[PDB]
Amino acid sequence: PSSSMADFRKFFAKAKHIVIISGAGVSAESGVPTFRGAGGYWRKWQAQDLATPLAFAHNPSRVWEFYHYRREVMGSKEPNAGHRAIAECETRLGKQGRRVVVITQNIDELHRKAGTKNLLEIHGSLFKTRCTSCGVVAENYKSPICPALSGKGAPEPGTQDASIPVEKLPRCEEAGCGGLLRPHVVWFGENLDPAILEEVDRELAHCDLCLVVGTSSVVYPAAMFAPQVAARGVPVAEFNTERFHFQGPCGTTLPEALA
Amino acid sequence: PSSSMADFRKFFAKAKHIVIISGAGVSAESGVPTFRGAGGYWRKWQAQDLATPLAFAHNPSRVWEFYHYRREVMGSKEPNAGHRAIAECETRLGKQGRRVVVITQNIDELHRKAGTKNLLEIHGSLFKTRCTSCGVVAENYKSPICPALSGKGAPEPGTQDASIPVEKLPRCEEAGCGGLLRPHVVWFGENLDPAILEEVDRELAHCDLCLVVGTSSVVYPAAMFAPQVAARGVPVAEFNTRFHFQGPCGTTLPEALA
Ligand SMILES: [Zn+2]
Ligand SMILES: [Zn+2]
Repeated sequence: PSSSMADFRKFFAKAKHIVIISGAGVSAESGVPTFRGAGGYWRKWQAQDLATPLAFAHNPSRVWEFYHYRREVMGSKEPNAGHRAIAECETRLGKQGRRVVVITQNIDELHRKAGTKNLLEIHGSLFKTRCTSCGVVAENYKSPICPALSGKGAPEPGTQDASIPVEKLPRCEEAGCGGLLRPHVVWFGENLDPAILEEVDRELAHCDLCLVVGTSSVVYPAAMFAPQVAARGVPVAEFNTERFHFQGPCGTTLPEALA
Repeated sequence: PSSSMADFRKFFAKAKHIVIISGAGVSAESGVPTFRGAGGYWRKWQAQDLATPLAFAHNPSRVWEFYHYRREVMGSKEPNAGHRAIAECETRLGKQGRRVVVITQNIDELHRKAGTKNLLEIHGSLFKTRCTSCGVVAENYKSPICPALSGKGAPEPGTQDASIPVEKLPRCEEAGCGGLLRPHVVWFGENLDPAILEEVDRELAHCDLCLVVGTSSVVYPAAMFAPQVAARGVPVAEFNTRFHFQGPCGTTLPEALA
C-alpha cells in the first residue's frame, strides 16, 4: 500500500465516480464517543444487551433510555474538517458532472450536517424513529424525544432504571396510530435495508476510485465493500490512524487529499 | 512474507489451538464447481445473480434449479488430500490434547465426509433446507429434492427455465405447514447466524496458530478472520492455489501437517 499523496492525487484528478466508505473514526474526530470495544458500555451493559430487537421487546424503557443518552451526546457535536472536505469535494465534483457518494456506518448525521447529499446510511440514524405498529420512518431531533425521558439516560452504573411505562415512551403521531416508536437504527440480528445494499452495490460496480476513511477494509463494514472494488483493479485509498494508505486523523489527511 | 516450511513446522509442533480457515480453493481441487469469476457460471449467471433473497423471491424455480444442480454434482466428488490431511491432523492432535477446528463457507460438506469433526460450516449446506414459513432447518440429501426437479438444473445456457410452480418446489413436510423451502445457505445481502459468528470469534481469539487455505480476497466474512488473528501476533500461514506456501493444498498440506 503506497503512501504517495502525489500518486493518489493523479487518480483523484481523473476519477469520475468516487465511493467514500466512512467508518467510526470520522465520527470520533468530532467527539462522538465510539460505542465499540472499551467504549461499548452504558451502565452495566454492552451493545449486544441494548441494541437488539429482543432487548427492546423485554425492556423498551431501558433501550430508549440508552438511545436518548446517545441522541443527547450526538446532537451537541459538529462536523470536523474531514466531514467538511468530503462534502466540499462532492459539491465541487458535482458541478463538473463527477460523482461522489458516502457510505457511512455512523448514525449521528454529521456527514449530512457538513453538506453531504449522496449519503447512504447503512445503520440508519438515531435522529430517525420507526413505528413498530405502522412502520412509518420519521425524522426526530427533539430534545428530549418524549417528556418522560427528560433528565434520563445517565451512563453511570447504579443509575436507577427510569421504568417508564410503554404508553409514556415515544409514540407515533400519525393520525389514528399511536404505536410504540423505536430508534431507526440497524440492531444485531436485523438485516441492513435491501434497498440500501442495492444502491451500495450499484455504486461499487460503477466507481473508478474508492476511499476508506476512519476505518480499515479488513473490518466490518468496509470489509463488505472495498475488496470487490479492489479485485476489479479500482484503486482503494485508506485513510486512518493505523493500494494507498495514508496515516493520521482524517481531519488532517482528507482536506489535502480531496483538495 | 516468508516461504519457509522449516519455520512453520517449528510453530506447528507445539501449537495447542489450530484454526484452519478453508476457502473455495479447497473445494475446487475436488472438482466442486465455483460460481465467481470467468469460469464461475451456471447457464447465464454467477452466484451474485442467483444466491440472493431478491432472485429467490422473483424466480424460486430458477434459484432451486441452480442449487439442485449443485446438490446433484456432489455424487461424483470426493474429499482431496487436503481435506484428508486436515481431518487426520484433527484426530491426531485430539489424542495429544490439542485442538484443530475448521471454519469454512464451503457448503459441499467434503470436510465432514473426510472425517473432520470440529467443523464450522458458517454458510450452511447444500444438504440442508430452511422453511420460509416455520423456519425449521432440516437435513436433506434426497435426490432429487423434489420430483419436479427430476432431470432439471442443466448448467448450459439456452436451457429452458423449468418454470416449476411454487407449489411443486421443495415443500416443508412439518405437519400443517406446507411452506416453501429454501436452501439453508447464506446468500448475498444476508448476515451470518448471530451465534455462528460469536463462535468463530471465540476460536479466533483463543488460537495459537492460524491456517488460511485456498481463500480469495472477496470471500466474506471469511477474509476478515486471518487479519484479526495476525493482529494478535499469532502466526498466520497462507496456503494459496507469517508464511506463504504455493501450490495445491493436497500437495502442500499433507507435508505441512505431517
Ligand atoms: Zn405509527
Ligand atoms: Zn415449515
